[PDB]
Amino acid sequence: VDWRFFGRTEPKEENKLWFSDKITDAYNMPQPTFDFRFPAGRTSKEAEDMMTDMCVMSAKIGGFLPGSLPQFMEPGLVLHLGGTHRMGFDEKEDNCCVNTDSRV
Amino acid sequence: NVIQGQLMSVSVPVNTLVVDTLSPTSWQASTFFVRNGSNPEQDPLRNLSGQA
Amino acid sequence: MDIKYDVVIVGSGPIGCTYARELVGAGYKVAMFDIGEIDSGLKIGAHKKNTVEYQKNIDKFVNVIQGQLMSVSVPVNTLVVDTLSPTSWQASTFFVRNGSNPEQDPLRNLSGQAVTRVVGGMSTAWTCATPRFDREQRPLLVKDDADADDAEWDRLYTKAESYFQTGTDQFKESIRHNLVLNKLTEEYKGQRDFQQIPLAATRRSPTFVEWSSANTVFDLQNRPNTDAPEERFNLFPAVACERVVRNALNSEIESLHIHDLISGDRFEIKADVYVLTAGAVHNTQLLVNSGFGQLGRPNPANPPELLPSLGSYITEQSLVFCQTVMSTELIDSVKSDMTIRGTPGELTYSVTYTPGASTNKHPDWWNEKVKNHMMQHQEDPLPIPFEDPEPQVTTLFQPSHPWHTQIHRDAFSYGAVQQSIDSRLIVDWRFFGRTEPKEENKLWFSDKITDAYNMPQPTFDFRFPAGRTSKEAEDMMTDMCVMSAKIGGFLPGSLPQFMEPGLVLHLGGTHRMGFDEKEDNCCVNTDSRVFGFKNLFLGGCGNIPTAYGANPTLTAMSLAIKSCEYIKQNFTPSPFT
Amino acid sequence: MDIKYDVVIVGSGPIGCTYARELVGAGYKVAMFDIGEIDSGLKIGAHKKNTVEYQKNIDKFVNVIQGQLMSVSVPVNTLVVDTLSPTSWQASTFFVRNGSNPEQDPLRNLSGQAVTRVVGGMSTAWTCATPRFDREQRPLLVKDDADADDAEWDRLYTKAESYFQTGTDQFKESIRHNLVLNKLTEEYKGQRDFQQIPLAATRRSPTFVEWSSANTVFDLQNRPNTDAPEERFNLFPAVACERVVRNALNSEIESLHIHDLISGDRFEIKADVYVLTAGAVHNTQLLVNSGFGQLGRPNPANPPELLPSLGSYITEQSLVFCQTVMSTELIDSVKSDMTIRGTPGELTYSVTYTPGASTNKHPDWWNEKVKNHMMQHQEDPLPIPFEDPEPQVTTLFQPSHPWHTQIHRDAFSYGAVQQSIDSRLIVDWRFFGRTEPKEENKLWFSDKITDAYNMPQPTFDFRFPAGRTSKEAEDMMTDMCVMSAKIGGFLPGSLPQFMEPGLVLHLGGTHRMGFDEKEDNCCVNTDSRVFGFKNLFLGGCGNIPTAYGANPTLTAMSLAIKSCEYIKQNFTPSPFT
Ligand SMILES: Cc1cc2nc3c(=O)[nH]c(=O)nc-3n(C[C@H](O)[C@H](O)[C@H](O)COP(=O)(O)OP(=O)(O)OC[C@H]3O[C@@H](n4cnc5c(N)ncnc54)[C@H](O)[C@@H]3O)c2cc1C
Ligand SMILES: Cc1cc2nc3c(=O)[nH]c(=O)nc-3n(C[C@H](O)[C@H](O)[C@H](O)COP(=O)(O)OP(=O)(O)OC[C@H]3O[C@@H](n4cnc5c(N)ncnc54)[C@H](O)[C@@H]3O)c2cc1C
Ligand SMILES: OC[C@H]1O[C@@H](O)[C@H](F)[C@@H](O)[C@@H]1O
Ligand SMILES: OC[C@H]1O[C@@H](O)[C@H](F)[C@@H](O)[C@@H]1O
Ligand SMILES: OC[C@H]1O[C@@H](O)[C@H](F)[C@@H](O)[C@@H]1O
Repeated sequence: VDWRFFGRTEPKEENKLWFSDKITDAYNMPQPTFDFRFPAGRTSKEAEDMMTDMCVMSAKIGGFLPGSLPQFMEPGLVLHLGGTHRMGFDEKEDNCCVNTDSRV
Repeated sequence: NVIQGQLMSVSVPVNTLVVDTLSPTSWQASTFFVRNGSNPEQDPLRNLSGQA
Repeated sequence: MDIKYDVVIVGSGPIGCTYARELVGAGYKVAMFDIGEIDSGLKIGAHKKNTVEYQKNIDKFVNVIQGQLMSVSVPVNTLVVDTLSPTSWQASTFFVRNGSNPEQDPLRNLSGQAVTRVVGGMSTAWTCATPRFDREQRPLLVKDDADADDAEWDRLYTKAESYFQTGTDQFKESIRHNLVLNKLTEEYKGQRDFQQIPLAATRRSPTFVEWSSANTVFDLQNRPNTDAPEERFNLFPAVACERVVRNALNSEIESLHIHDLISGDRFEIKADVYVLTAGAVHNTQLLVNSGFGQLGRPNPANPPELLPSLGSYITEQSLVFCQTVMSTELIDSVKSDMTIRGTPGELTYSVTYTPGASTNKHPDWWNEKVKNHMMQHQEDPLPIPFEDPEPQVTTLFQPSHPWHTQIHRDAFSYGAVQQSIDSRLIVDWRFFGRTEPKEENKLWFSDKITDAYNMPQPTFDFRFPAGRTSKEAEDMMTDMCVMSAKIGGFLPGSLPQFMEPGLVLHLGGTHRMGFDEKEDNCCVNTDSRVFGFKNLFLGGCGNIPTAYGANPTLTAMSLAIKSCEYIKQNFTPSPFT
Repeated sequence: MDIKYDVVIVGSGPIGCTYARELVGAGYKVAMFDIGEIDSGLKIGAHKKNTVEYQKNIDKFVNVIQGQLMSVSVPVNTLVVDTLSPTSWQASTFFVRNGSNPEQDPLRNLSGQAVTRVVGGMSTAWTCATPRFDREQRPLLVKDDADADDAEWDRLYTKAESYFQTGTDQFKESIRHNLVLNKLTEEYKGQRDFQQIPLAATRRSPTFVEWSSANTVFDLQNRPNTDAPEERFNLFPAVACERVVRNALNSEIESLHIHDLISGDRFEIKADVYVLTAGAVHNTQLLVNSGFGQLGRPNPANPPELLPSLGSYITEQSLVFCQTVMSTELIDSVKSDMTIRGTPGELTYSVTYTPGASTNKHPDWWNEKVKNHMMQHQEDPLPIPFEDPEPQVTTLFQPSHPWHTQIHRDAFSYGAVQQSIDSRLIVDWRFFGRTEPKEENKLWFSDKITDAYNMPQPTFDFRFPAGRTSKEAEDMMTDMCVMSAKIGGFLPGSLPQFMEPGLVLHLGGTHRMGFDEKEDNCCVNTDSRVFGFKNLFLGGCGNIPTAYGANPTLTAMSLAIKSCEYIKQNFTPSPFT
């Protein structure tokens, strides 16, 4: 049986996806560049509590399969990226790019 | 394999792995230069390396 | 080499040395044979980790361990190599090669079980953890009287602790030790107690710990000598002991048959008292080779005439392991009492504290080390001193957490990627389970295959017993996962895992103790005397008949001390001539 | 411990032991210091492979080797670990961690270089191959007189060979050795000669070889003693020699500064004659720490006052490696002479040979071994006896194949899948290239970073020179692929490959010899005396100034012998009062 637990990550202004003004990608578009770390505080404590939860809960079904021991996956492997063009009610107050009808 | 075959990494930092068992005749780098589509903007310690 | 001694001891490990210390000290004329050789420097049988080089390069010591551990039973290899050149010679079958044991069922093995053959035995490389067993783990020495059983154990353990130089204070001022200790104390307040692992060791300076060994128990120097002019002892390395010779009545041992490995000659040695301390595996091998028990695949249709419990009820502990990288919170806590002003490398960088202030979370000795490290190494991003010793923390076995624990650092071979992580961050976690003795779990010896010393090949038939053993092993894994997350997350490459069976090397019960041979299914009595034989004694973890999770050597030494009390009351040392 | 000797020697490896053997024997009062400790049993500085246990479990010896090899220069680690828990403390930069050397360019390293600190030095673990250099590889000891040069090198090598007990006969009756040696002799008939590797070793029994070491050269016991009542010698282990003190005129050494690692005491030792034999790396370190050469990153705009060539022109050999799995054709050839009646295991099975017949491809000693093996082990599918010794074959360096070669078995750690292949089938191949001395190839010492003993941290700036060295190294790889294929295909897991630079441990040239300091860009003369200094000598492969492929230790020892002749002719022993 596979176990995958997914943690939520607090939106922080310093976590960014930006694009190079020199380097380009395979389609000649500005090369994407991340500046990301899991925020300290809640996101991090909950990630490690989630790991422990997986360890505890999985043991009710059976022990770990050698070669697939409990581990955090490489950042972004999960492909659940959000917030890159985020929604809110007020551009300034809610630090956002689109409104609730998703219009820029 | 199908999944892997279509997931193209978003940002791969410059590679700094040392290969020091090339034959003496092979051409060899004096620096870790921008090679193989890697992104020199990317700090390898602040990446989403698994993003594709 | 004389032909006749008062006492012969097979094996120069810490248990053989306990018998030596006690019997040499009482005036007996003693010889000790070891199949292995002197190679620990001028201190014979001493701990190999005590060189200045290994105390400066502690991770290299893993190689010393691996270099002297030889696998007990390796099943026939069935790995397929199908990329040989067409010209190379290729097998049509998986035949017996490379010393593999075709008796061995690969799914019922202790594949990690291994033995050492060097003077000092495994004590030249061991980790030195010597906890006492509580009652739950401990064999009875006195029946129907728990207070007297308690008192007898206390007396024997106290003496064994003096022989090993056990203490709990050699790491008392390590920052990392106290950081983990204090955190776990707080997290489990009112639920579990934490302390230093009792270690057989003496600190000689801030960067040097003299680890104890066989040598600490008995220095293994031939006697008489200048410091012991009245004592008699001879050590004979590179002598494989092969058989103790039974009289026809099975009531006495008549001699010991040896094979001098250097001359290649075989001889007999006579003694009044024969003590076997060759370890849990080779004691059993020697006995089986001498006609005790049953040679060959065990067969209930044909139960052995002598010691039918020999090589049955064997126990080996389950062991789970991981490493962690210290949490940001804990690391930050290390410098919580500091006032930090300016920036590193600049003239105005200032790290100070107030010695003695009530609000300080740490003692002055800790703060001063932290201040000095941060001021003298402004380029380093960690507040822990470079030379800060290892943590050595434990919460001892209890009914609500029936496993032994070690939260510590021992020598380790880190992969290149792991070496990317500063070692000051890394903590090892090892939790040890107890294993119920079960008649079906067996160490037996082949009647056909022999080992590298031409002796019957050891073969295991082992699985962790269903029921309590298995349940607690899995619960133990969970507990390690929960407890370790309080200190930091897992180090990639050292994720929580069970270790290969027997890698832990805490094998017991192979020649087990009890009050009554039949009723307690055992091979020796509480004096360690083999049932029916006046003059044959067994020492070592093989005597231990219980399910235990704590490290067993200190308990085995305690039984050896008790055995020696019996010997001293029942045999007379020859006159000194 | 006096503080006045006739001769002090730094280092107890085989080269220091050569100075000791010569000078103790000639009547000088000798002290030797070694930063490491005694750890080969009662024979001080003896080969650690000479225990019965290692010769029964030879592949375990790899751990002994690894356990005492400490990497000289490890660059800062930039491996990314991005699967830590979010709670774990994490670096923003690849900071200087874990004893790494921030001076070290990771792309201009000898990452494989290592040192050993034990009494006996690397000779407690070495492979014992001692070939002579031919002229093309050898430094000149006599100018403009080829025959006189040859005679001098003959006399020195013959003496060195006696000290090491070098022989070419210890494997003469191995079936595997002869199988490979005869095949390669045939294949290269008229083209190359093959022979046994010259080995410093004496066979004691069909299953035991006593490998030579420092102890062979000089037993390292304190003198006077019963067997040497007129000799004077003291060995002091665990003493870090740190500097030799120059007089103001730079014409004489005045003392040796030491640091006793056990007491912590720091003294000055006085002698008539100072000999440095701490190895190619640590001789250079000691010299640089004493004010010779230049400390810190090479700056050719500030050339050093003393020994400007010190630490330049370093040479390390290219090493290529594979293993092979013996061909079907060769294995079948082993039993070429046998008549095989019937079926293995079945009742009438016979393997027989006619002794001394003339169609027989093999000698009677071979056929008899093969016969008894096939008859006694009918379940085994190979004709080679189980206890048959390793192959030990070489074709020595020549202009047309200017590499040293060893086609043999030394201790190896086989992967699980490799252990699937029967070891009787496996042969190691190691071919060793010669490297041109080039001024830009350097060993230098940091003026800021220090090693584990608080000495200036060694840093390499090395690449294999373009031109002949690189072309030959690649030619050499091809040659190994071509020749190995005559014996069998590559063992998966041990495919042809260049080893990490410096792993070979044949570093030379660090304090190189020549006739004239300036013209020959060297540090010592042919008496191994440091230019300008009356009483300081260096010994070791650091003296060798040439490009050589063969293993260098016998050549270094020959140079040390010559050096001692100068000493005997120039310094008078103290009266033994
Ligand atoms: C890496 C490691 C770490 C360990 N850590 C701990 C720990 O922290 N705490 C703990 O309690 N225990 C630990 N141990 C286990 C502990 O070392 C053993 O329990 C202890 O050494 C047993 O002592 P012994 O005298 O019975 O047997 P050994 O130490 O095994 O000695 C047996 C001796 O008999 C000799 N011998 C074998 N066959 C023959 C023969 N036929 N003829 C003559 N002589 C023979 C052997 O050479 C050996 O010297 C560790 C072991 C290892 C290797
Ligand atoms: C596994 C291996 C296999 C090898 N096989 C071969 C082979 O087959 N043939 C061959 O020719 N060579 C071989 N060698 C290389 C050979 O062992 C060395 O060439 C030889 O040992 C060098 O001799 P030495 O006396 O100059 O230096 P070493 O043997 O290096 O001894 C130098 C000594 O100085 C001591 N020392 C270091 N620093 C200090 C200090 N500051 N103060 C006091 N003492 C110090 C060290 O402890 C050491 O004992 C092998 C080496 C290795 C390790
Ligand atoms: O590998 C990460 C993925 O694995 C699956 O189990 C999920 F359903 C996904 O949401 C996710 O993209
Ligand atoms: O590798 C298993 C070993 O590891 C240590 O940490 C222990 F203290 C031992 O008692 C044990 O034998
Ligand atoms: O691993 C490198 C070593 O391997 C052996 O085969 C050699 F004989 C040595 O000269 C050498 O130092």
